[PDB]
Amino acid sequence: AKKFKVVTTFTIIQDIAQNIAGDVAVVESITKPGAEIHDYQPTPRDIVKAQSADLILWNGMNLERWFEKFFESIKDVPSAVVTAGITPLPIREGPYSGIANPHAWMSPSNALIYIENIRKALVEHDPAHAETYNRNAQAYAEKIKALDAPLRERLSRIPAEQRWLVTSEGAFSYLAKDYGFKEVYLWPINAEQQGIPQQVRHVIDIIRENKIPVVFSESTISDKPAKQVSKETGAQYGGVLYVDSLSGEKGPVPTYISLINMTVDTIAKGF
Ligand SMILES: [Fe+3]
Repeated sequence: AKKFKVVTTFTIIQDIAQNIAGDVAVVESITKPGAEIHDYQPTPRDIVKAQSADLILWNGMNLERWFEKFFESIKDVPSAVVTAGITPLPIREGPYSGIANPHAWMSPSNALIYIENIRKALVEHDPAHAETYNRNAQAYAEKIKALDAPLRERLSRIPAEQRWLVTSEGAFSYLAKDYGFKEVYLWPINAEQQGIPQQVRHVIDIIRENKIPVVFSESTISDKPAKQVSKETGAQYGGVLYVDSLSGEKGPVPTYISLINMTVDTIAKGF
C-alpha cells in the first residue's frame, strides 16, 4: 500500500530515520547529497514534497535557516525537532557567537538521542507500525553504540597535545569534544560572512605554534581556503571530511555510520 511518508530537511536525518522506519515507511530528504544545508534555498517542488508527507523531521538548533519560513507554506503536516533534549555547544566566535552549534549528530552518543526522538515521532504519528519502529530503533542504537570502541582505537595513535582538528567550517565541535580534540576552523558556521580572509591568517599562526600536521575541508563547501592554509604552512591538506551531507548511494559515504567512520578514518590518516 501507500506507505507512511517522512520528509526530512537533509540527508543525515533521512538515513537515521530510514533505519528506524525499515520497510514500513518511506523517508526522503529535501536537500540532495552534496548540497549546502544551512542556507539552502527551497523551491516550489520542495513545498509539494513536504506537503505530501505524513511527518516532517528537522534538526532545529537553527541548522536550517530556511526551514521555519518554508514550513509556513505546509498545512496539516506534523513536524518534530530531532535534537530535542540535546545540550548544545555554543558557537564560540563570529557573527553567530553564542548561538547553538547545530552539528550535534557528529557525536554518536548524541545520535542515540536523535534516534529516540525519531522513534517517538514515528510511533506517535504511525501507531500501526509502532512495534517495528521500536524494534528497528533499538537495533540501530546498538549499531551506533558499537562504533565507540573502533573509533577511539582508530584515533589512539595521536597523542593528546597533538590532537588538533583543523577544518574549514567549525562543524566538528561535538565530535572533537567526544574524542578529546582541540578545534580550529576557518569559519565558525556556514553563512555569507566576513572575517574568513583574516581568520585564515590566525589559523596559520596556530598551526605554526603547535606544529599541526594536517588541515581539512568538508564535502558541501569549497576546499580552496584549507588548501591555501596548507600551502602557507608546514601542514598537509588531509582531504574532505563529511558532516553536513551524505554522498550519493554509490558514493563513499552513503549512510550516517559511514559518515562518522570515514570522517574519523580521514582524520586519523592525516596524522
Ligand atoms: Fe555545517
